[PDB]
Amino acid sequence: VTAYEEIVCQVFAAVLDRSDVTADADFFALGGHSLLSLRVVARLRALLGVDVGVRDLFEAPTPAALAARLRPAVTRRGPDAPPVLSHFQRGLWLIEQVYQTRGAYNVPLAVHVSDRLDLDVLRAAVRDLVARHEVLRTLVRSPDPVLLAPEDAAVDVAEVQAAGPVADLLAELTAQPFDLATQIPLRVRMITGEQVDGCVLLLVCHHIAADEWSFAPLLRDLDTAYRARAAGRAPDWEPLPAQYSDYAATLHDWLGEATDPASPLRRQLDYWQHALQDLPDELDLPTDRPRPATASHRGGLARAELPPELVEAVRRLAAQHGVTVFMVVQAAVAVLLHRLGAGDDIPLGSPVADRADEAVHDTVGFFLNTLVLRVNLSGNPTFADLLDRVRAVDLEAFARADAPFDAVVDTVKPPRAVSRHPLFQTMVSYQRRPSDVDRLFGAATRLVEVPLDTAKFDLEFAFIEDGGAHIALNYAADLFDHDSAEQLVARLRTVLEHACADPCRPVA
Repeated sequence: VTAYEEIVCQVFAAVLDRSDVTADADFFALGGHSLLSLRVVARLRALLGVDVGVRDLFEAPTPAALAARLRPAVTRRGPDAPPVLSHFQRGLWLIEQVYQTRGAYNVPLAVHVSDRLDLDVLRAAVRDLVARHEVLRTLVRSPDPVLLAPEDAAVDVAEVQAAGPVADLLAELTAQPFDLATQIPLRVRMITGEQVDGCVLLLVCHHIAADEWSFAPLLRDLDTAYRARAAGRAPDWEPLPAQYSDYAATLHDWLGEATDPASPLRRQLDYWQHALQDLPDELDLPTDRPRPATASHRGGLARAELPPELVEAVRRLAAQHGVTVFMVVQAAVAVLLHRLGAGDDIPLGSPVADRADEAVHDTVGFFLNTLVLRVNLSGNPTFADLLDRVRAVDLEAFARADAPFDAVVDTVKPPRAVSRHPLFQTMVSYQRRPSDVDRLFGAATRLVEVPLDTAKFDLEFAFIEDGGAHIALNYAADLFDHDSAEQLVARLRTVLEHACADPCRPVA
């Protein structure tokens, strides 16, 4: 869970009075010592409500380490070990089989590059990337993993010439489906054209092989392999501390079986069964059309730019109430739907990354569980009151983040409908794009956002830091017109504006 990491950072930075704290910054290197250690432990005790001590600080002086301190370490299995599908990957494979997603779970990463890359060097570099990360050459067959050896994994790398505008082309290449029984879950396109200075490099991953936290290692490693291959040599790499299958086997073994009352799995599922009791089938939201018989997963994206002024105010509001920025955005989305008539009980899906282990904290794979964060707005709370409720709900949730969402759906046994995502139809996420990707491949580079043509849910609000920030509302076109979505995302910024200005007013 990344929210512990970010709260620890928030606390280091306040007590050391330093704006430069990062997940890997040593408390003592930053100018901390025994005396100041007591102020960190105090503040963490009040915020996280968990028994933290100077012990934990001493043993774990980096926010990442400290966060993970709050289950066996991943063990690198042998060279002859077979691949293991995590249950996260089984859930992704399942949603595709049962709900027919048509590209919606393809994840794009597009980089503008000031030079036209060399396609044969690029192809060599993508083979190295795939050779290094086993998840990128694991097929899935009706569900059984099949690990291609590096020799048999035919990477898909090609140049595409843009006649029409580039951004719509990006969204098109992104939506093209994978057949995971026969194709590796990675597609690479270099887009060139008379309207394109250099090229745009598009990586498309099937979600089964990559979450958004994989962008940094993907680009790091591709850049390394590209520059080595352009000099005629293999990249100089120390093997990965763990392959995704290593993580999956460790996670499966620690979770145990749902029939074992002392297993983490059954214990977490019992929590969720009580926590999701009497859940609404769906929120009463303002759609333009009724929910159709089958979901098309067609969608659009409405962006709400945020003035750096508001970005800074939101950060301050979060720090002053001891919450993460994500919890502010989640509170505000709950308010927004509340004001639209959804009621007092707002279930919001939210992805949580299981990347605490240092062996996988920075590696390519899918590590996101999906949690239902049940926000209660009863009794005319102020926004500050709501931030306290949200913090309490989230921390309770983050402590049971390992029960796979499909097992929670099975435990809760909600009314099902192929056109409606179960247990929640609105998701809230906070995302941070990679830093230091401005001079990749020996060129000048910048990430380019891809305008999605698909959607996963009724609504997905994402607070996206570029690494300034913006809000992206990915909406189901079946349900909403684009202008209705532009209005919703504008109204979310208004809720945030008002919350920074006066958090003490009621949310009604």
